[PDB]
Amino acid sequence: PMYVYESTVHCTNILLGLNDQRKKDILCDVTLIVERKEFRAHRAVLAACSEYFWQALVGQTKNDLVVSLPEEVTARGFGPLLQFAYTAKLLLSRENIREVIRCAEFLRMHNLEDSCFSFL
Amino acid sequence: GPLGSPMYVYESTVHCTNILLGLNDQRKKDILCDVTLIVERKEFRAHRAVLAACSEYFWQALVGQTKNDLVVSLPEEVTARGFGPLLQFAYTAKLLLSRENIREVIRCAEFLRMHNLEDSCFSFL
Repeated sequence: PMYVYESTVHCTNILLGLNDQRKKDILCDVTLIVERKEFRAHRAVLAACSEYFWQALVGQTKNDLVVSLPEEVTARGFGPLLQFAYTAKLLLSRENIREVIRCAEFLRMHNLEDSCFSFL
Repeated sequence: GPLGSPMYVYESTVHCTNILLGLNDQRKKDILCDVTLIVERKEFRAHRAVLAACSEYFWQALVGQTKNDLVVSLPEEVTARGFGPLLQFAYTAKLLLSRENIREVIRCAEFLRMHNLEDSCFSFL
């Protein structure tokens, strides 16, 4: 007979830990340059999220990997999307909602249109 | 200092699960992994960040490690029979055990100080 445990909190706790690492720049492995701003990340997390980042990061080897995103990607739209990849949460205002949606479109994140948003 | 009320919300209740599923897929394919674990002469590919996030032992072992190629030999306390199901728990949130391996696995979990097991019905003795 088998003993089974399925942790309901585990997946979310790991990502929380990954995000804490990102924020403190611990154990990251890529720097993304987006509109001249540097963003540290775990390539594996980004690739898990988007087929865009998979294609962009799978080949890579260079000791200190640095990847510049093209000009369609702005810092204002990207920051919240990087945060989302880790937290599963977006919380935007009128200043950035347009840019975030447009960025998500460029990065081919399928289900992030106007209609996915609710109000607090 | 945002402009406007940050009131437009989206929260995905599947996202995290989907990320760990992607990570586990990477592990099984050995694509986008970044560390080899040697446990009782057997190799396991993994992601150091993920290990450090699941385990206090791995956090302390790995936090300063910025090398690209990284191989980590675990001590004799860690056996393959004991570690197998824990690495699998780390990447799936699921732990399946039987009478045959429960002790060896629980003991290994204590050594590695694995997280997110306190809500399970396993005693740690």
